[PDB]
Amino acid sequence: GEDAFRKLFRFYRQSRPGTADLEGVIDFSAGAQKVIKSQLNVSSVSEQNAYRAGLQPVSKWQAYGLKGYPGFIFIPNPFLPGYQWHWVKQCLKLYSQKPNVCNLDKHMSKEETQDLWEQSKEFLRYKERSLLEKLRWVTVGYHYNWDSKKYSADHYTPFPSDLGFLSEQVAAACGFEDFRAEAGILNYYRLDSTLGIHVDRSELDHSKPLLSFSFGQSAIFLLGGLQRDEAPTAMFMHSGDIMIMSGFSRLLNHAVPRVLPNPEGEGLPHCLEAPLPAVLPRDSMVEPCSMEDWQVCASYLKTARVNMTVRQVLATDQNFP
Ligand SMILES: O=C(O)CCC(=O)C(=O)O
Ligand SMILES: [Mn+2]
Repeated sequence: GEDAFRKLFRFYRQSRPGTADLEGVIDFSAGAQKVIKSQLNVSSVSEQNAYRAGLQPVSKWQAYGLKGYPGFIFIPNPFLPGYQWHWVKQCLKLYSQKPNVCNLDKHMSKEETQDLWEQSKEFLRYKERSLLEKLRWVTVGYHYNWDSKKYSADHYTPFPSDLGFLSEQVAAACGFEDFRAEAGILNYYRLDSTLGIHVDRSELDHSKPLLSFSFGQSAIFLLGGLQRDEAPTAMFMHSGDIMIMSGFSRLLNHAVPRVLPNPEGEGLPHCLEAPLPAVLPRDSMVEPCSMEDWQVCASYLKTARVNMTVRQVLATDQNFP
């Protein structure tokens, strides 16, 4: 298409890394015109409960916004060293299992899909195709119907309570105290994958914010207007980065035109080199990651991005209509 968004989506899909092509992409980790401050409520989440999600204390968090996009909040990586591996491990291993609908279910059964993890262990032994490599989305909580474009009181699997915990802290720190993680879409990217221009319009309550977690390889994110004519702003999303779309930003058109290969070759971003600590807190929502688990996760994220996206579908007591 020739309308501003599709033009730019096209440009960044076909962008060449390590050239002048990415000059206009904002990097929140490292421009100065558009990027602005954003206060987080620091006393909201305790130093102990941030510890339980694998997060730094909220006091340590950098948090930015954008000129022209009120309500858009961008953390950088808050996560403690190593703790990104638990969340990446859940998204591949636990969350994709059934119950809890993945994209492989349209043309396979519970027979074929049930040993996605064990198969990908077997790909470790075969040094020098797979189910994990075909996985593109998983839903949790209220399952989004891609065809109907609706949620339903019928189609739901209890939200993962550890992910619901991480969600609540991130929500509260951004000034969203009574946030209920009711619905989850997870997205899995190869280096050639893209997510098309869309608006996350089919939750019923548009007060409540949209949480967008990111892990592994970097991606470009286009955030645009209320209609697709308007040209978007490009920004990088790095491993561990978090994105709230709240207020005016909630119902904005956005996309991911590109996932990017590591600049220094193949291999992981530097932040993911640190492993999970052996000593984990007594009361934690994070669970020890085995040696084999880390190895599958590690080899996958060398050429993949995983995104988690946590939403509230119904107002605090808007029983399903
Ligand atoms: O992968 C991303 O960061 C985009 C996720 C998203 O917009 C969605 O799934 O609604
Ligand atoms: Mn979206």
